[PDB]
Amino acid sequence: LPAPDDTGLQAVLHTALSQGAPGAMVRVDDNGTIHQLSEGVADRATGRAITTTDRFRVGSVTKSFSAVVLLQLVDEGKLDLDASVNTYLPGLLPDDRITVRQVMSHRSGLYDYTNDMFAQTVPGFESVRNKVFSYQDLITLSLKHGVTNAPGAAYSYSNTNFVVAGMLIEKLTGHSVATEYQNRIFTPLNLTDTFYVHPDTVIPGTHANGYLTPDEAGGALVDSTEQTVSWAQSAGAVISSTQDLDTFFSALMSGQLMSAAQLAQMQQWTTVNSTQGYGLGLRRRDLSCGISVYGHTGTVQGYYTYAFASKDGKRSVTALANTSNNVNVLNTMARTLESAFCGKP
Ligand SMILES: C[C@@H](NC(=O)CCCC[C@H](NC(=O)C[NH3+])C(=O)[O-])C(=O)O
Repeated sequence: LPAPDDTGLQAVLHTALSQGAPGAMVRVDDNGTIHQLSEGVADRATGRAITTTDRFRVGSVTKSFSAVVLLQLVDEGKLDLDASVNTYLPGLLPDDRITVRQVMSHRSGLYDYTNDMFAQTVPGFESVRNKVFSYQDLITLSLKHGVTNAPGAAYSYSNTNFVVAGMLIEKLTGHSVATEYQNRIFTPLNLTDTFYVHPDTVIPGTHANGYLTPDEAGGALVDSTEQTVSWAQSAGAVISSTQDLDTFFSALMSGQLMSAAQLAQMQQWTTVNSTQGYGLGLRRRDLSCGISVYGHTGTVQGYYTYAFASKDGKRSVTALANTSNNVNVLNTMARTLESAFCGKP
């Protein structure tokens, strides 16, 4: 790989601040040599500086943790990716032909209930932030809508898919998703900054606060740090750090978290766009210099995450900006992957 470009990373973070991120940071684990940069504030009201050890909400990076648990259950003979969801969760979906593989790759057609919840950014956040939902509650909210396409037919990202994922984990194991994440992933990899505390609203330890950008241009930011994330759960509620997401995606890609067979299934790409694929709870992004990287993005209120590793896991990068609903910042933070994997122009 090219050398990571720290001057480029510095410029990405500085641009993100200029576009409304209170703080932005990145950590690269380059085959045992660390790069770490941060700019701005973890708490914009107290002025406390952001750092690469601050914990944060990783949003949809949680889908990869859910997918790893499910794929270990496939290795254990407890789950068949081509069986119907309703085989394990009887009566759950209106179509008994929607399969586990289709849910995990967003080809199921299930409508994403979060498009109803967040049609208005700040009112929607205020509506869900202190709610506790069951898994079934969120499925029922999706099922009020029809499906959007035939099973397996079309990629359509939907949080509903990884609500089904959490239901499958709990039904087939008899344990909570927190217990399964802890025993299968967090403890074996010693991810000491990684937690699943739903429905608790506190982020353990020193953390970046999240700042939700309102829909009104120029409007005051909303502190969105403390919320249940119950509207996402196994689709979005993990808390972690840049070092722990680097360790997780490096372990995944280097073959430490499941059989080779199941990692290959995880990397069967469905097209997302001309430079992106989606596997089983896993994203592929194709970078300008002809390198592809593997991992997941996250976007929970107040936090944008990118966590991606090279194909063999030897270089991993995690970047965080503590705002959301700010597409300038989201697009800018993606450039950390270019600087960290493609290096200087
Ligand atoms: C899938 C992933 N997150 C979401 O689905 C966030 C959707 C609302 C984000 C919100 N945007 C809006 O409210 C748009 N009106 C924002 O940018 O914070 C997860 O569950 O981890």
